[PDB]
Amino acid sequence: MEEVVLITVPSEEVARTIAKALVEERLAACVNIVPGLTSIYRWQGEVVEDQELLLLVKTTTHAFPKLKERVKALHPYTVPEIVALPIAEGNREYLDWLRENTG
Amino acid sequence: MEEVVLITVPSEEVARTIAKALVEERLAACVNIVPGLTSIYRWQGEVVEDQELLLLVKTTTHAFPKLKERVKALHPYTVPEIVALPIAEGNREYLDWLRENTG
Amino acid sequence: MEEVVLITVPSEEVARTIAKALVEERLAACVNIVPGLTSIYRWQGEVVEDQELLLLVKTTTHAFPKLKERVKALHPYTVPEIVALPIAEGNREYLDWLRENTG
Ligand SMILES: [Cl-]
Ligand SMILES: [Cl-]
Ligand SMILES: [Cl-]
Ligand SMILES: [Cl-]
Ligand SMILES: [Cl-]
Ligand SMILES: [Cl-]
Ligand SMILES: [Cl-]
Ligand SMILES: [Cl-]
Ligand SMILES: [Cl-]
Ligand SMILES: [Cl-]
Ligand SMILES: [Cl-]
Ligand SMILES: [Cl-]
Ligand code: NA
Ligand code: NA
Ligand code: NA
Ligand code: NA
Ligand code: NA
Ligand code: NA
Repeated sequence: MEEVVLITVPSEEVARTIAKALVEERLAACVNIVPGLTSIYRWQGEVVEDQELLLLVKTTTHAFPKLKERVKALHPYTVPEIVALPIAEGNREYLDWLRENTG
Repeated sequence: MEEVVLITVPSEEVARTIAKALVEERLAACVNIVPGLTSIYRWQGEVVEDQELLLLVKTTTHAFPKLKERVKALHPYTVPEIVALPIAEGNREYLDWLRENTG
Repeated sequence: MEEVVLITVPSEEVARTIAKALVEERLAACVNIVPGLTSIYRWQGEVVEDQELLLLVKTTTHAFPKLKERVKALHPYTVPEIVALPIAEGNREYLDWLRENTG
């Protein structure tokens, strides 16, 4: 039920705006921003490159639907990367804090 | 059964101490330290920020209970982030090495 | 079915070569390169250290077998780290793009 959601963004500005918005709105309890990424992906049968930052979002499956909505709104690109990885287990007290602070 | 455990820490000092302790004690076969994170989380109905490093720990569900104990002991904060993500599949020889070196 | 595959490499050179090769060959739709990692692992009952970069690969279980083959070929080390984490859910349009561009 708890999840670590990955989202990449084009700038520190967007990274912080999204991280703050998600935590403020209780759609996530914690968000880690990892700067300096190089992203290589396919677009129109063409391999392109971009500079990005990674957001690691600690949330839940119940908040995810709302999280996607808020992210698509704040994110500048039409089809933003938003993928959730399941949390199999962890520090019990940490996960409780995670649920306790997510809506 | 094999897992990638995420742990964030406040300094390079703690990052290295925990990484070394886990590998030395065979509670993990490998630990990756990613520096330069910005963390934004909720605390007392207040969105706060911190500078951290991320540890990506390659371990197993059997070692996890012991890993949590050692991490809570070494980690300076009371409720440290310790979340395990399940490994669905991977390089067979790598995963064997992972189990072979984890207790 | 969709997965986020983690791979660590010894240099930016290898990181880019593998990222490009996987996307070009439609074995992945996107690859993120995170530089500056410190890796601590066990080798011959000895805890060693290395400088690496992390590749976060967006792919599928159907492409994984082929991905492993290509990675082992391009990667300079015999037993490279290749671990897949399952994607529980995500931006539907993003995941479709992911499958649509992976073979
Ligand atoms: Cl950056
Ligand atoms: Cl496309
Ligand atoms: Cl660049
Ligand atoms: Cl994106
Ligand atoms: Cl740092
Ligand atoms: Cl709190
Ligand atoms: Cl700062
Ligand atoms: Cl913490
Ligand atoms: Cl580097
Ligand atoms: Cl070994
Ligand atoms: Cl170094
Ligand atoms: Cl390796
Ligand atoms: Na991206
Ligand atoms: Na850009
Ligand atoms: Na943290
Ligand atoms: Na701090
Ligand atoms: Na490695
Ligand atoms: Na090296």
